[PDB]
Amino acid sequence: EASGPKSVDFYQFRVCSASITGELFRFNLEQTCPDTKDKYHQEGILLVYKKNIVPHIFKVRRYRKIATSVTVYRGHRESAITNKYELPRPVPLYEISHMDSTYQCFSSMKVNVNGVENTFTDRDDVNTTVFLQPVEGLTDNIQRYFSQPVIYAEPGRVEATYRVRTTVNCEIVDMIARSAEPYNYFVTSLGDTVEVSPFCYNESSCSTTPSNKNGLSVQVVLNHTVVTYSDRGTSPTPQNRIFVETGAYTLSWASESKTTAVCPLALWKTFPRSIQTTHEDSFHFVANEITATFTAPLTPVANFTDTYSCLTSDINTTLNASKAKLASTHVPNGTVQYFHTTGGLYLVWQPMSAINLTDNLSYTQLQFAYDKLRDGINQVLEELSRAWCREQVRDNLMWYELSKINPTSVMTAIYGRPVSAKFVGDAISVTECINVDQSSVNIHKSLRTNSKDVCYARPLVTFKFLNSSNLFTGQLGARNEIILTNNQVETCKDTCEHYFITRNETLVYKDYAYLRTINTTDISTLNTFIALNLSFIQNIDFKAIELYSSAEKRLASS
Amino acid sequence: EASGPKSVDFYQFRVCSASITGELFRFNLEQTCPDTKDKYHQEGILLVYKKNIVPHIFKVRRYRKIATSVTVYRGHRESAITNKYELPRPVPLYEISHMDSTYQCFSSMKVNVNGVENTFTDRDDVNTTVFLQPVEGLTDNIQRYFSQPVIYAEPGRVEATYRVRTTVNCEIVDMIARSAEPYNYFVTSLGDTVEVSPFCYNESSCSTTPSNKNGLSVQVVLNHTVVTYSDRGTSPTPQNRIFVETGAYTLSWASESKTTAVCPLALWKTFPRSIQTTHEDSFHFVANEITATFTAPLTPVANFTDTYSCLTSDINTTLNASKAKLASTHVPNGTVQYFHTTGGLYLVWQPMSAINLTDNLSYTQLQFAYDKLRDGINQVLEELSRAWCREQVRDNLMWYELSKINPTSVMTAIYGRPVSAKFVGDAISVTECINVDQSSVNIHKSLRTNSKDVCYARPLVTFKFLNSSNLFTGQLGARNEIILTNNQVETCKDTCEHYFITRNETLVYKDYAYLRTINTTDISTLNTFIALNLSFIQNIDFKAIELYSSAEKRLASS
Amino acid sequence: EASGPKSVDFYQFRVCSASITGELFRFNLEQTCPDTKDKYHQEGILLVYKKNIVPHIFKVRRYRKIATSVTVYRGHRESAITNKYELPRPVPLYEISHMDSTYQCFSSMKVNVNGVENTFTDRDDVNTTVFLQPVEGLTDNIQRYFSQPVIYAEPGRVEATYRVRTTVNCEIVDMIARSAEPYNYFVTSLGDTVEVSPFCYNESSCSTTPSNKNGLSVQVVLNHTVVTYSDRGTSPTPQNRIFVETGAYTLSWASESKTTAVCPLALWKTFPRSIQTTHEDSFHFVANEITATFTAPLTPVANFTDTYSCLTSDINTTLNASKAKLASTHVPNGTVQYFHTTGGLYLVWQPMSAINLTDNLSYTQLQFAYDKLRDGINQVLEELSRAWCREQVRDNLMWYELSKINPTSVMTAIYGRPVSAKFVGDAISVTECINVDQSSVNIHKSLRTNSKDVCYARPLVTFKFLNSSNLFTGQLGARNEIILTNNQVETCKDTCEHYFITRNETLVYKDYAYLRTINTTDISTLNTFIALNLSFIQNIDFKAIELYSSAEKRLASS
Repeated sequence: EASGPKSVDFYQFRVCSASITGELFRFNLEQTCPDTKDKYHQEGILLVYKKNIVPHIFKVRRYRKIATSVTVYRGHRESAITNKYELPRPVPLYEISHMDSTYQCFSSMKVNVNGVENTFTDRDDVNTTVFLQPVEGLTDNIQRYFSQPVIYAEPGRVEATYRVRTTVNCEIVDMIARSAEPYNYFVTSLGDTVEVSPFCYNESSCSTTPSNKNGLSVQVVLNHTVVTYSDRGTSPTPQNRIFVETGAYTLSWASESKTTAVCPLALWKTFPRSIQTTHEDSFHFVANEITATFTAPLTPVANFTDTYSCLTSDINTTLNASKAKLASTHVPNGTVQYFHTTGGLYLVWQPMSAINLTDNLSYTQLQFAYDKLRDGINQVLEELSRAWCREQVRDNLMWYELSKINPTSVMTAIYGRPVSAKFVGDAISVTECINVDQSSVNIHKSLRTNSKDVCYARPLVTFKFLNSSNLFTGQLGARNEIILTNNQVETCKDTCEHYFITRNETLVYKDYAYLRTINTTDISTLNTFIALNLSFIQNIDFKAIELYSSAEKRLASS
Repeated sequence: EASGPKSVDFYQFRVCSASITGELFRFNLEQTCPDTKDKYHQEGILLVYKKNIVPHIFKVRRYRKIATSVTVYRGHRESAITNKYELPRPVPLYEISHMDSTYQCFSSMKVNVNGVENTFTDRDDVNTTVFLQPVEGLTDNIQRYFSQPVIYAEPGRVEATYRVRTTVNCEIVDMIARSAEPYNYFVTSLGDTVEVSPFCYNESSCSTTPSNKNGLSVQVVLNHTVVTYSDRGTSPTPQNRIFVETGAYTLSWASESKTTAVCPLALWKTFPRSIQTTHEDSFHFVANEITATFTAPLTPVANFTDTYSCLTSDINTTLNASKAKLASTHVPNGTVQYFHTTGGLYLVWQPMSAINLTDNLSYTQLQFAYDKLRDGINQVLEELSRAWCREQVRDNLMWYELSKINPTSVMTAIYGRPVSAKFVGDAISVTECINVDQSSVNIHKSLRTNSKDVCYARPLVTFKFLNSSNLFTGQLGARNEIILTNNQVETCKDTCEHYFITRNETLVYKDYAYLRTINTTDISTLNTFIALNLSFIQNIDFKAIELYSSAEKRLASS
Repeated sequence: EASGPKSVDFYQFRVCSASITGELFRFNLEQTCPDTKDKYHQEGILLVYKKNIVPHIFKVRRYRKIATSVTVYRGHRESAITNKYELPRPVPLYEISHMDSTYQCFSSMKVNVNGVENTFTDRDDVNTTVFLQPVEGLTDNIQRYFSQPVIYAEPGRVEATYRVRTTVNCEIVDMIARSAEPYNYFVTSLGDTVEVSPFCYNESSCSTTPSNKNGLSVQVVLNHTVVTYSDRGTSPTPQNRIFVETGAYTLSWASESKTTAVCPLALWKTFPRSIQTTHEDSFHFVANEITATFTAPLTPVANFTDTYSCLTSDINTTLNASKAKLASTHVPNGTVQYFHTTGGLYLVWQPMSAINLTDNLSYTQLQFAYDKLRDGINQVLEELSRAWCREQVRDNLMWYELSKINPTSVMTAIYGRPVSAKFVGDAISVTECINVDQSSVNIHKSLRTNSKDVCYARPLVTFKFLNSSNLFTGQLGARNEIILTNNQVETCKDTCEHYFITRNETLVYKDYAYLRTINTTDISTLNTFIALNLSFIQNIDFKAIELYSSAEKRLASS
């Protein structure tokens, strides 16, 4: 019979009506797609905790001994001729400053010098007692106490060279001291600076009963029992205290432990409603009250949050208050957890389940905006996909309905390669197609057959079965296809017009016979397209903007 | 007849050809959707106003009296043996400093002491007049004036103990003072600090003719008429002035009101082109020159912008200049308005209508980017929806065209539930379908009927009308459907092959009679689907980045 | 014949079956769309370079002469009665400080005074030599050297007025000095401030052999050969040095050029993998390790990066190391380039080609996020467009397949205006349509014709050919269309029902004749629509958030 290569494109004349049954195909009349289930999200109370920066504040008492002399008797009687060194000295502990601590009196006429011990006073006893008194000042936190505040005698009489009048003074000053986070040194309000740790001699090292230091003393007293009330003596508890003897003054302050006094964690904000969304390797806590999102590693890095013993007595109260407020429509679902974000902030998470009726913080806002946009885009894509699936199902149903007329057209539409088909029972049977000798083609110039009013609907063709020596007569179909049975006939009509398509050339029949071959493109080609004039997203550039120039910053000064 | 439950799925054999007319349906041949109208947006000139931080600057004049003594005559003749207290004193107002104000001379030999009034001088008159003079220095803003600048006599002769030579000095210093925003205290360039308000005795309280203060004087003089020109005397206006007598010096400066001198609002930028878009409860002003967007509440919070009386004379000029520049293609459309953003910046809005031919600022940039992305996405969605509507209209038209062959298939395609329909006149009439007894089914194993070449196209079936005792003969259709009229016949063909679908089982007829029952899935099922391999949007994490570490910040120091 | 206006809508009765051939149209059986080619992107090593802010650090040596006296013999024998001026003086260059530089001895008894040269000492020779020695202190960077450290003699014997004991001291202090970026002035660690440039007398101006300045000296010495080792004398190289003689002390430091010592560019980070994407007028370098993107102008603004001569010896090493590490799978492709971003950072770009197997930084993160979102959206749009093109091609094929039954319906579906078409061979010919006289219309109330069981399928109509005086008989079709040939007949059926449509009115035929005219809307209209319930993107507002309030900032203090 006829054999050869199988057709793969609509460019070579081919004929195929073989009765050999091929593959069997059926239309999938049942098709559907489901709807995704909503992914529920956990919620609960979220608390943040920024790093504290407020310095530690405590009160400190200072003692200082002042000795001054005036020598103004130049000529007959001069005034303010010259002044002495006025060197101040630390208060000695000969009486352990017990009288000063009593805030009642003190021993004047201090004796101390680098060369030899010499007593300086107003010509009185070496260990005379002078009653202290408070002096008012232009300060609400410096209750200075003065003894012998008036200037020296300064006789100003007729003296040859100068006078020798001099007095001594005892000074008790109350001030406030502040220390940084490391708590290794602190500076008082007056201005003095000392390089010792405020926390010592109480659950801390670098302090002992003997007095010894590099330029200091660092002496600790057990149950000092400071009266601490010069205006009205009282009976306070003998609290512990320490002393530091500098080169010119002595400072005293109560001893306290580093723990249970100051720890670096302060509450910033509380969000009664928050959403936690898991991810590949991190969490996401949403706080829409300030439009920010905090990310933390999946593992609860704060596995030992019991070291921060301070907050164990306040985070409980805040959580209790928040859950009491939210108890109307929410209940706890699990144990509390502590996380640690990359920015240095600590998060406290307490998941809650609904009850059935029956300055570097810009990246958080950026993350929030990105998450919102991504969620919106994903939801839109999901809806579009569902609509497309429904449309595809309907389209397939139409296709099946259309296939009931001629399966060959539908099969050639679905598969790019031309094929052939027939409705075996209720099942399409697909067979391949076979070409013929392209050179051996002959088309009659007249479609008018014998008799009358029975003219052929399509021109008759003759060809050879490829690699064979034989001739057959067929009728030209469509897309360069040959049909063995020539049953296409029609009644003759006056001024009949006909056109045919054959690859890049066309045939024209103004009458029952014509060969006005013209180009295929000469006839207009209609289009059925719904253009999608989509507009892409332009890409822009961002520029840094500074509110205040460097000139204004310099002009700010201090 | 036959009655029972109505079919709801393609799983039970059913037959329905009832002549009772049901509901009437017609194809909506006319369908269309409109295009949304563009929402025009207001535009106009927008000006921002940041909070001023530049400190107030004004000139201040200082007067001070200096008395010093030198006693160097130790042994035979010593030098620099000792110095006096050199205590400086404020300039007294015995002459009301009129001579000093004249910048011509001053009264030397000042007499003042805490004990008793003693006059110190170079052994001259108590009220002797000494002419002032200017002294050059290494400063471009300190025109210090000195009288008696040379050191004391210091005889250095043969004296037993020391000398008594001493002189006095009058000092006039011109300096510059700066004050913070509250204007409650200020510090001069020299270094002195005073806790009085720079604005006083002129539209301000805390100032009166009597001199009285807590450690100060705060004296006001009416029409002081300061010459203010030591190099060349002039005749200036008698401007008002005030004085403050400290413990060692006196400061003077001209009095000015708090208003009309310094107010905290400075212009930052001007945008001749901006867009205002309304929202649910806020406005949105777009400034694309710096890629930022400012949001303000809907209500014009700056309802009393007349309090800032300073800007009423400059915002008018800037607006006039901008509108003069833009008058080529724009004209004003409404009255000016003032807003107040959440960040603390003040906005000035002046809408303009086109003329017909015939450091915390990152959130603004974030808002700008979010708005741009949202607008682009919304526009894309609108275009997609319009294209989808056009496609749906065309699809409905194609469905109506297809319905002209057999309405039953189209109706069963549109409605999931199988139905029976027909073309009454030019309107489809749909009727419900009725099942039969599933158990009472019988299919003949041979489709070859009597005579020859008239074999049945489909096998004949027999069943009972559900809840009834009767038998009927029908022909099997498709999707388990029965047809009463058995007119499906065809010419007998040798080696005829047939297949049929019945729920999960199939029938095979290799000849005019066969019962090779096989599974339905044995035959391949072709697919007609255009997969939408959409790619979702991945979610990433942002990390904080610091340009300079804390070590570099510490190394910066001052 | 019949002529008049051409129909443009389905609202007027029209008839058109003209034999005149119109335009020729053919179905474009071949249609396809291509897939976009991936745009490859360059990659290579990217290095950033922030502006350096670390101040310059160098060592400085200071010399100072101190003279002090004590006069304490008041009464019989007093102590610390008074002190002298203790005026310090700069070390003179009588010996050019050669002995001090030798760190072995120095000439005591300095003679200097404003009045007349007087020698002060401990009653010794004017040019006596005293050996220097080092004194320990509480500092790890101040190796102070002291000569005559003990206090003056202070006889304290029985003297009438006072003593005259006095001593002099030579001080050599080693300190560290730091200077800002402009390098015009610097301040030492001790506290002294000098307004001279650290870089002078070596590839710099403002320095010369003669000593002259405004209050200073600025003297340069060639090959000073400072021993610089008091603990153990050595033999160092005679390096150059300079001196500055202040009013009380002299400072010395080694001279160095501004270049080759300190230049303001420090490496911040290195990214072995980066992507460069071109744009309209700028580049885009992606560094996903910190999620940031840097933008630079298209032109290599750093066209003269050879001025920064420091980095030419280190950027080469870093690039060599990075390319050695990446040589496993990458090789260089071009020459190095230098860019300059808008934020003030400098970028170094070195493109690399893969080898074939055979604190203001938020805007960068914002740009990165925007670019990622834009790329994702664009990719999604491209995929959607490709899927839509495939669907459109399939739809057009289905339309062509459907057109084989009746071209009139397909043509009227594609073109809104009704037309008339008829297949012409392979192609088709579509003509226009002509209306008739709307008033001249008559529809028979009975569709039952002569004989029996041959009743008309559609009612017969009679009308006039618009602007003409004639009558014709036709059959009503669909959408107000008239057909000349009345061949629509059917067998008579009992209880026949027929509804027909006509603009806004309908006809009902309960029997072979009826005129129950009712409204068209009375019959239900079925719909075939797949709703696209797209959800738009909500627009939100961002609010500025401050981590630490101003109160905490004030409490931080210093």
